[PDB]
Amino acid sequence: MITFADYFYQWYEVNKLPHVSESTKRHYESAYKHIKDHFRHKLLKDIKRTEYQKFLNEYGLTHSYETIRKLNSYIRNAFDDAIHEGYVIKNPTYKAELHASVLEHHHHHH
Repeated sequence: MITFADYFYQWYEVNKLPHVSESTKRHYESAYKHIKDHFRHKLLKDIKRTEYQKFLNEYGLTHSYETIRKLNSYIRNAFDDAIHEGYVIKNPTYKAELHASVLEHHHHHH
């Protein structure tokens, strides 16, 4: 059983790679770096939505909205592909909060 980190890279290289460019690679690979950071020996089918949320919060501190948004769609498709193939069963995308806290806009006025 493959981990979420290694699966993400594998899924990418096998599926999205021939359709994308190196400019796209660095997006996926940077995402993969944050993924492998948190989900090291974490199996693809064991991801809880609570920790997935925590992953996004941290990612939204280091990257812009467009970066975290596309990340979400990659992960969503990663589970969508895996579930299609009958490999994964838990999709933690329920709490896929795209909170780019770099630009978390509220009203800080007094």
